[PDB]
Amino acid sequence: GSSGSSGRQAKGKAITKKKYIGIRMMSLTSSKAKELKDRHRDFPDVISGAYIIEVIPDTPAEAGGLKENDVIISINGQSVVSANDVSDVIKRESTLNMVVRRGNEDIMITVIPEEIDP
Repeated sequence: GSSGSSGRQAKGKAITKKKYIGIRMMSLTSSKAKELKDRHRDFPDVISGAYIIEVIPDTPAEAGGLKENDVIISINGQSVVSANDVSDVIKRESTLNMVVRRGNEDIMITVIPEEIDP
């Protein structure tokens, strides 16, 4: 079930390259999270981070551990509070030491994002 229309990111111009791991996420809100839990018992005891809506297959993120309905609380030893922040570490650092909460504990997700042209 789609959420709506969102055709952001247009043909721009950059100098450096960007990494990719085939993953879709949406800006998590205090109101969205509070409802995500009550609506999804599977949801952890968190409400601040990057919410994964779908992880494209054949990607370094799908095999790493990042699964659908996930919430990143920290990456590379740095706590995140925005899906835009977790995406930065992808191009910032070569490795991706994410930490998502599964079941009732914290699990590390090592992903190797490849540097692709702009």
